[PDB]
Amino acid sequence: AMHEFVSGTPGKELPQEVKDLLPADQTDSTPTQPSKTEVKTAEGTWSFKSYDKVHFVGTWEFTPAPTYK
Repeated sequence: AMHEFVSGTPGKELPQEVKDLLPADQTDSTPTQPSKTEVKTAEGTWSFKSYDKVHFVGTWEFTPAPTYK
């Protein structure tokens, strides 16, 4: 079983901090969870949504950093 990640936020590509969480392949199913489900970047927060199914595709969503006005 192999894992892959995708962004579920329109127009936002995955950052390296998310790609660094990709699990290893499972040897010859239930997905391996990422080590953490929230990643902070300079621009905001990425949150793991879920896997959909062997290839497991894990969707991450982005929330921009809050602005103060």
